[PDB]
Amino acid sequence: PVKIGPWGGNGGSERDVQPKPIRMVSMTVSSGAIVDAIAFTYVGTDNVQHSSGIKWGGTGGTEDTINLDATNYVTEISGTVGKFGTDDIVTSLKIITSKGVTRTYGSGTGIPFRVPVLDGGKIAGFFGRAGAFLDAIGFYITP
Amino acid sequence: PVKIGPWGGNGGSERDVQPKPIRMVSMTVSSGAIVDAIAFTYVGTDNVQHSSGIKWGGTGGTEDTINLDATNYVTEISGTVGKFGTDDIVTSLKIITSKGVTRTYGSGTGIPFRVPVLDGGKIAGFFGRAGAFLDAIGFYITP
Ligand SMILES: CO[C@H]1O[C@H](CO)[C@@H](O)[C@H](O)[C@@H]1O
Ligand SMILES: CO[C@H]1O[C@H](CO)[C@@H](O)[C@H](O)[C@@H]1O
Ligand SMILES: CO[C@H]1O[C@H](CO)[C@@H](O)[C@H](O)[C@@H]1O
Ligand SMILES: CO[C@H]1O[C@H](CO)[C@@H](O)[C@H](O)[C@@H]1O
Repeated sequence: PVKIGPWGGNGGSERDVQPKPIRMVSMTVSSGAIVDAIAFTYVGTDNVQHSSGIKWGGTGGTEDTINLDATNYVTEISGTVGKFGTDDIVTSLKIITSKGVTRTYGSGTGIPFRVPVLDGGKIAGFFGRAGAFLDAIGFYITP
Repeated sequence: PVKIGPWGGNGGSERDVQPKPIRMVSMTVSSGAIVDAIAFTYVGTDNVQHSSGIKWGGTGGTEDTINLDATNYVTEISGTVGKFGTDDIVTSLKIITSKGVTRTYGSGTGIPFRVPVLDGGKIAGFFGRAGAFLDAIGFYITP
């Protein structure tokens, strides 16, 4: 995959997956006022299915899961980076799939970021930073 | 390549290349107060070298060319989208290469965008919108 990002603040602890993802199977976002945590399931470059492990971020918010397949894949993610308390974090995220559904996580504000993937490309997974919340998010993308 | 973006306003006319780029050979940005135009040279998916054609945007600004090769490639582009007159355009662009040189085009402000490419990935080319100026910029990226 291509690896781009992340978007967000410098706090929390680094997060990534080994091996790198080639296809995302599911993703789970934990959120409330802002984005608390993220987790996902993927097929790696080893052609095996993996978990990203325990979620990246705290125990706050509520979980929501998106299940992906050959015709239902993530084509756009956008969001905002702003304060929640003293830290710059991911204060909102919006996920758009190839079947035209939008999910929105968080209700926060700040500086917008947007990654529209065109021509059949798709988000294959995530990396970033997280502590109590999701400080920063980055993407693995396949054409 | 992966195709992502664009970042900018809805004005000007659509711009793209056929065939799609797999490797960027050079890029030329025209700029003054803001970004006036962009052009580049690339190797296509047809494994031939191509021009992007006449520049995308107006006759304003001054040209600056970056020449790329196997060890000197674009690893990050950032910029801002803001007003110049009545239109939202690309008011600044910053290009960073694998040899650690930064070029900055434009002196404008507005909403920032940033695409850091990690792990040896690189910008392979551009698409977007342009009229008198560079209304919007998007990127082709290879891992
Ligand atoms: C403000 O409190 C709410 O938002 C935070 C941040 O999203 C969550 O951790 C918490 O559980 C609540 O839902
Ligand atoms: C509450 O502090 C923790 O959480 C914030 C937000 O995630 C991080 O910035 C910080 O480094 C800690 O990990
Ligand atoms: C404000 O005028 C300057 O900036 C504009 C926009 O970049 C250019 O077109 C022009 O030639 C000048 O350099
Ligand atoms: C001056 O008007 C032209 O240039 C601006 C800026 O590029 C475009 O938005 C617009 O559509 C026209 O093409």
